[PDB]
Amino acid sequence: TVFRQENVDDYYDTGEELGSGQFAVVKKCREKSTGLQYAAKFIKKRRTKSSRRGVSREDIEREVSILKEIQHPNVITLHEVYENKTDVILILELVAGGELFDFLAEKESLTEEEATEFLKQILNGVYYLHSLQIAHFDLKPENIMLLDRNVPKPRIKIIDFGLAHKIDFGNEFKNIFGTPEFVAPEIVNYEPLGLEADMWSIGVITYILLSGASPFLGDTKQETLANVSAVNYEFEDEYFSNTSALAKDFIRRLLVKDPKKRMTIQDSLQHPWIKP
Repeated sequence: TVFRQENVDDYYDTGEELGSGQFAVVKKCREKSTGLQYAAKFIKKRRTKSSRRGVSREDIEREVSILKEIQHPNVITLHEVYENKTDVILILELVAGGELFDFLAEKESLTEEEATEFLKQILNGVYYLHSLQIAHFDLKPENIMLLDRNVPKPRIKIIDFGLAHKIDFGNEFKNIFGTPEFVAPEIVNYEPLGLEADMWSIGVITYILLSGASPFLGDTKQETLANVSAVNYEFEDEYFSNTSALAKDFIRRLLVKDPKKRMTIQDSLQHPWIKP
């Protein structure tokens, strides 16, 4: 449905360009009556119902109507929608932590204890969703973001609800894409689904977040996939020596071919490794 059709300019004053994908750019921005620094996202549509550059309405209003439903901690929220001829601009809850994967970057990995702290953040963030029949599918380092790269202990967020889809029932359509290094087998092999899939991304992240070494990535695109499909991980010595067998067990049960036979949030949010 319609959102807002005017010139945000008379209401929002943009600024720095945070990030720009393939059909969008992220720019900070204040308001007129709040000074509440935000950042409108504009995603490039398609001139004609057959363009090759940008994205169609269905996906927009979709990512919108899927977002416009949320409200929870580690997951960005939605303020309003501002639409103009060229694009639909997402007035997202301003974030700036960027890639946790980066903040700690200079620091290779972390420390299991300090580690899980972050693990246990998304695990909680994804959860809310799961029980809401809305997997993400895109859960990848690159999306993970902190709310202040400065606060002593950071509170991450969740975004990029592109693949995200109501798994209520859904005419789980559109296929569309995923990244050659983290999509769950099912994706690699004729598009299944599942929030049980989100716990595959997550089983991944939790292994990288503590090792600085992708498990499947290969020299080439296709060649990698050849790695997910089969699920052929390996704890690298020089890369894991200082790792808790327990810690291991975790990720391990997360990199399993048959979905059902793979863990899930609930279970996962109680694994001995996450024993508060």
